[PDB]
Amino acid sequence: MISLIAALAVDRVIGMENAMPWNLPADLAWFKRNTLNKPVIMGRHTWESIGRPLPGRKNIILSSQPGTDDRVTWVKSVDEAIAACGDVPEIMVIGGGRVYEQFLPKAQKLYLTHIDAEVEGDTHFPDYEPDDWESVFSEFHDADAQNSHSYCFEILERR
Ligand SMILES: NC(=O)C1=CN([C@@H]2O[C@H](COP(=O)(O)OP(=O)(O)OC[C@H]3O[C@@H](n4cnc5c(N)ncnc54)[C@H](OP(=O)(O)O)[C@@H]3O)[C@@H](O)[C@H]2O)C=CC1
Ligand SMILES: CN(Cc1cnc2nc(N)nc(N)c2n1)c1ccc(C(=O)N[C@@H](CCC(=O)O)C(=O)O)cc1
Repeated sequence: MISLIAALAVDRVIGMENAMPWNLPADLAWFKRNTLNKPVIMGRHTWESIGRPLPGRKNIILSSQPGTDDRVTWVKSVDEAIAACGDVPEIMVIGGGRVYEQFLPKAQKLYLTHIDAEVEGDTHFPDYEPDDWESVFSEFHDADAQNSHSYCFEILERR
């Protein structure tokens, strides 16, 4: 199965200037929890933001150009990215916006972090029909000294 995992501020904002307009270590800990020991597919801009291989995950980077880090797997198309995951129970697609657009129609599950931040984005999560998805999990958290916004984890499954 293919899953997307993403963090969305108000109005579907996911990015601005190749960064995220928030700083939420709790969301990174949820991201780690839900991606560990699964292959992760990401776009080249996202890979450059991360800056190193994510431990405990096969890291698969989409780019039309030859790879520039021998520690990770580079692929030139959506089908090659999926093939590189081999036979696993769950492939995780971790961004950015261009990659989410391509994989959303193939996905059966969404792991969303809804961040209560009103911030400008240049990159937005794709729209999709809410009736197509069933919410199966929610977990609310208030802001705290390390996470300046409240946020709510949610998992949805395609109906
Ligand atoms: N809030 C969140 O959950 C997340 C937010 N983000 C944010 O998203 C933004 C980045 O998104 P975006 O700019 O869309 O970039 P992406 O990270 O999606 O990377 C885009 C690049 O990936 C490569 N690529 C994508 N699809 C294909 C394909 N089918 N075949 C070949 N190469 C492909 C291309 O690289 P090349 O140019 O080398 O061909 C393309 O330029 C940033 O603001 C980042 O912070 C990122 C991850 C998670
Ligand atoms: C830029 N980027 C992409 C990123 C960031 N937040 C996300 N948040 C969610 N919910 N979903 C994503 N796809 C997502 N992707 C990053 C940047 C750093 C780390 C990272 O350092 N993660 C550590 C965890 C650090 C911590 O646990 O507090 C890990 O091992 O996964 C992950 C993704």
